[PDB]
Amino acid sequence: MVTAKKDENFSEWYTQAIVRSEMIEYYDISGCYIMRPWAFHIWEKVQRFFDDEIKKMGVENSYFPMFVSRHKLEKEKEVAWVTHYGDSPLPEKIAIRPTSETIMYPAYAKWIRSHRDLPLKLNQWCSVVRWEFKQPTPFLRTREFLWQEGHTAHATEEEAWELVLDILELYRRWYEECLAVPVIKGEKSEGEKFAGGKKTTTVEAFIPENGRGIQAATSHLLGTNFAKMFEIEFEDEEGHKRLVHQTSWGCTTRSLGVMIMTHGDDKGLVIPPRVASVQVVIIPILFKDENTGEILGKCRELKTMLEKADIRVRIDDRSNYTPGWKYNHWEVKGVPLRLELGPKDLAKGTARVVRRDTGEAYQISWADLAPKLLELMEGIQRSLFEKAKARLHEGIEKISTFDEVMPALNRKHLVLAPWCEDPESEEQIKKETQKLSEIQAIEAGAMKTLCIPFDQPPMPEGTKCFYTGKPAKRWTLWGRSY
Amino acid sequence: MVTAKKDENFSEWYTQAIVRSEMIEYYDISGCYIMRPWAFHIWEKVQRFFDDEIKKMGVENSYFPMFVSRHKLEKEKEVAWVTHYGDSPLPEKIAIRPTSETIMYPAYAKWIRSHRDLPLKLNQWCSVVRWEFKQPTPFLRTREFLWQEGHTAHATEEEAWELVLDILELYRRWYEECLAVPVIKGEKSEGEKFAGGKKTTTVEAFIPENGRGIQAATSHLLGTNFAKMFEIEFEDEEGHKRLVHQTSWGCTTRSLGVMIMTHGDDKGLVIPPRVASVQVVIIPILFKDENTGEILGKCRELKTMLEKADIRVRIDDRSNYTPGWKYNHWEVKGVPLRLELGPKDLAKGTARVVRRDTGEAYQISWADLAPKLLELMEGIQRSLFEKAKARLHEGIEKISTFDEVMPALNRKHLVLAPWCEDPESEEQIKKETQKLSEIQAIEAGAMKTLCIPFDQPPMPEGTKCFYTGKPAKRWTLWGRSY
Ligand SMILES: Cc1cc(N2CC[C@@](CO)(C3CC3)C2=O)cc(C(=O)NCc2cc(F)cc(-c3cnn(C)c3)c2)n1
Ligand SMILES: Cc1cc(N2CC[C@@](CO)(C3CC3)C2=O)cc(C(=O)NCc2cc(F)cc(-c3cnn(C)c3)c2)n1
Ligand code: PRO
Ligand code: PRO
Ligand SMILES: O=S([O-])[O-]
Ligand SMILES: O=S([O-])[O-]
Ligand SMILES: [Cl-]
Ligand SMILES: [Cl-]
Ligand SMILES: [Cl-]
Ligand SMILES: [Cl-]
Ligand SMILES: [Cl-]
Ligand SMILES: [Cl-]
Ligand SMILES: [Cl-]
Ligand SMILES: [Cl-]
Ligand SMILES: [Cl-]
Ligand SMILES: [Cl-]
Ligand SMILES: [Cl-]
Ligand SMILES: [Cl-]
Ligand SMILES: [Cl-]
Ligand SMILES: [Cl-]
Ligand SMILES: [Cl-]
Ligand SMILES: [Cl-]
Ligand SMILES: [Cl-]
Ligand SMILES: [Cl-]
Ligand SMILES: [Cl-]
Ligand SMILES: [Cl-]
Ligand SMILES: [Cl-]
Ligand SMILES: [Cl-]
Ligand code: NA
Ligand code: NA
Repeated sequence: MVTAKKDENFSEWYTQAIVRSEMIEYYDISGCYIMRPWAFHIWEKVQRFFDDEIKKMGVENSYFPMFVSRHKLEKEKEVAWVTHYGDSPLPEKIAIRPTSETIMYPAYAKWIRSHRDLPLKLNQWCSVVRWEFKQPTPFLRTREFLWQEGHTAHATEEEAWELVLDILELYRRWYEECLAVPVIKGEKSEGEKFAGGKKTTTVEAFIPENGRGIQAATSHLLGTNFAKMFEIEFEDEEGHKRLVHQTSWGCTTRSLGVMIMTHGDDKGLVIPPRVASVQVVIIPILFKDENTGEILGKCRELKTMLEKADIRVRIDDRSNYTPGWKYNHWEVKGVPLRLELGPKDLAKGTARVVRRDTGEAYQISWADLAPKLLELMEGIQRSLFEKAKARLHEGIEKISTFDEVMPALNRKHLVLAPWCEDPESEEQIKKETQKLSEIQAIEAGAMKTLCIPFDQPPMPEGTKCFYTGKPAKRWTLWGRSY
Repeated sequence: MVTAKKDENFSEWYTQAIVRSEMIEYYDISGCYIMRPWAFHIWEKVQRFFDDEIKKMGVENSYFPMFVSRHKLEKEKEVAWVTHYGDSPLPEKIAIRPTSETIMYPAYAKWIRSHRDLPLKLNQWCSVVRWEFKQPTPFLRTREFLWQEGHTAHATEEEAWELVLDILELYRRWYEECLAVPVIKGEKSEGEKFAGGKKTTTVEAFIPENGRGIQAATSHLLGTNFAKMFEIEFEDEEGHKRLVHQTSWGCTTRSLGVMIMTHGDDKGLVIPPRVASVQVVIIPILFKDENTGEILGKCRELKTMLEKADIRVRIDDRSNYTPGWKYNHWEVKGVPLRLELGPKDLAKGTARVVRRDTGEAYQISWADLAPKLLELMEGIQRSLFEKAKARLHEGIEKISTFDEVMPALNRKHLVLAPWCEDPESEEQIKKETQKLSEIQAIEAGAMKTLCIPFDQPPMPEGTKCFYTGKPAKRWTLWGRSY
């Protein structure tokens, strides 16, 4: 049973919800967590979705080593260094991948010779290690995390860019379609883009309870920069060697954290039906003074009937726990639909169904069960999305000048402001908002750009930048961030 | 095009077959290889097979960290040690997992409380690192390898043992059913079993060209030994705490290497149809003086028709390569069936189909194509298995005394001998066969137990051990090994 309230101590609530639902286990090496099956099933589901999608684009899976030489890694210049095999020292220390550009792109340079070798599209599912000495957050910021990283190479910048955008659309569907989390597509500022890339696009999500934006996933136009560092060139049909144009793109188990925080409530997790490993839990009522065999046999029949409609069903027929215990047990784990069946329902040929998001209950004839539940699941999914979408739009203030920033941040909101996109102005804004935040804390940090949204509201003609007074260039989404 | 002959220089042949088919790429850190998509597709296929199978047994996937503390790892006492994060030294060095017993079993000890928590069945797909200073072999012996490792805990030894055996049967199907490689189920000797386990079972495969057995996969009865080291105990319904009985079991991309060596020929790879990512390659003949649009449209029709029968088809319609080039290109990559379509076939409403294993050609009406190809693929699969099975049984000599050992080993054969199973005798046999091998080499190493087969031939009553003269206990399979 969860006891911390989501709107009071968000940290403790989140810890309780992910521990008591058996999603996370702690580990003696700080910054790493055990991902138990209840969470891993959701990861498997979104991984299957995305893997199918990119296979339709011709992307193929592969596996590159987890180690990279100091030489290949410093060819492009929080990295963990292997230095010893038990007793023996290594002749040269090797790094564990924080990302695989420097591991893969030498191979790319060998494999790409002609324009007929392009496009080259590879992906891998693995973990990477980014070893920060700061305190971790389960799912959101961990020292090891599972991800996928795709890396493509094209004959033209425009083809590479169209791919960047197609992948960003897949990430939007990953979050919005599967996880029911609303996100904002945008471009990262020059100061925040991937090191060595040309243009970094992102989908951004929002955590209302602490007011923070989080980078949900990233799709980079690398252009020819990595091609120059690794000499990845192809021949046209005329014989002139030309640099390939590259992309890389990544998304991680951070997505699970974002789903939990988005949909959970004071009773615990709420899993969108499209990724719940158990969509319907069947709880028979098991009075001592009843035909228990009949009740359980009807539960098995209903399970078969629902699974023919591709509904994922579990029966909890344990005699040693009361139905109230089971109600709370599966609410904590976030199963979206609970189906109750006792002697009265049997005599009436109906079932009682309770939805996890609102607690609304329905009485459904057995004949109508599968089509009704299907409808109900799509209604839960959509409702989880729309409410989250509402909380997103309520969390964003459109402003015009800088003294509107601090009030908006004290309301745990993001700000959408006309910006000149000068990089020096961004670092000045970060340091001033941090100092203003510290001074406020004394009476009881920093705001950064999150993204330059693709969906730009109207820009009146003479509009000026909210911090420098110079001509505004575009609306930019700022806030505190993970 | 492959140029080394499989029966002459096996090493060079194997290197050519896996490089020229685009399965492997080399890497600047010795002992690690890049797994390119042509190989990774096969890994994905066998992973899907095994994952589905163990999900039917109630095993669930998870993910534990790749790091383990020195303390937890030396709790049970080729390990790579992380000692630094860039500049900063680690307070205590951490190891990269060579296996995950010491990572997972503390969590098990926390999670298991009551008999109602058992059985606990977890699996993970990841890589591990076993850092030997010896020279690697692609797929077979690498310093990093992808695998799966499953770890279960049960209330009784007999339940754990039945699980060990069920998994070993899945490994037999992994090799024999999917990869068409024949294997021998057996028990490992006391000297060769998993450190700290009670009984190690294995499936063993055989490489005729060098005479070597290889441990294809492993399923361990751990018993209560790890339960004692990690204090994993459960309460019965009476309240007495009792040690759980455990298993662990593993299988790796070594399986791909074994498939390559088993089925390949002088032209390159031969991929069993059940794991070929391309089962049928359609090669249109494209004379300049023909209706090319018609020919290609019929190839697309045939592709659609075959894929409705769940056949995996690729069309190679590249105009810049001759059909002879394409024939060799897809033979090298081991596609099992090639389908040729030109103007004459079109006018006759037939197609020409050539099978990769024997080169036999067929003329098939379009209407019969899908059922005929299905039949053909099952005939290739079975034939690849049966011939490999024949080469296995020809590679094993049943012997009765020790001076039959060296002749049998010089024929690149394994030996099946009555053994007393004394462990000291095994190490004596290893050292004597090694010395005999070295002395023979001078005129131009060691034989170990491979397994004690489940399928025991008859044991005449007074039979004596082939090395010590004492009463034989069981027939044991010995040979040189990887
Ligand atoms: C799960 C995850 C995802 C991503 N990222 C980054 C890339 C991206 C973005 O979309 C996606 C792959 C492309 C993503 O998901 C980055 C990290 C991460 O930086 N981990 C290290 C770490 C450990 C730690 F204990 C503490 C902190 C820490 C504490 N305070 N601060 C400011 C940091 C950081 N972790
Ligand atoms: C792919 C793979 C599989 C397995 N194993 C072991 C377990 C098993 C068996 O079934 C399965 C998981 C349970 C399996 O597949 C073990 C290795 C391995 O020992 N790697 C290290 C290494 C690297 C290296 F460069 C050279 C050598 C080397 C050279 N000479 N010698 C005598 C060794 C060894 N590698
Ligand atoms: O780490 C990143 O952000 C990029 C995208 C995935 C691979 N490298
Ligand atoms: O390494 C091994 O042999 C066992 C089985 C997989 C996990 N540990
Ligand atoms: O465990 S998988 O996602 O690499
Ligand atoms: O790449 S997967 O097999 O962990
Ligand atoms: Cl938090
Ligand atoms: Cl999987
Ligand atoms: Cl652009
Ligand atoms: Cl949507
Ligand atoms: Cl970034
Ligand atoms: Cl249950
Ligand atoms: Cl209760
Ligand atoms: Cl009821
Ligand atoms: Cl509720
Ligand atoms: Cl755009
Ligand atoms: Cl917006
Ligand atoms: Cl070899
Ligand atoms: Cl996959
Ligand atoms: Cl036994
Ligand atoms: Cl078989
Ligand atoms: Cl072993
Ligand atoms: Cl092709
Ligand atoms: Cl040729
Ligand atoms: Cl022909
Ligand atoms: Cl042939
Ligand atoms: Cl047995
Ligand atoms: Cl045998
Ligand atoms: Na303006
Ligand atoms: Na005997």
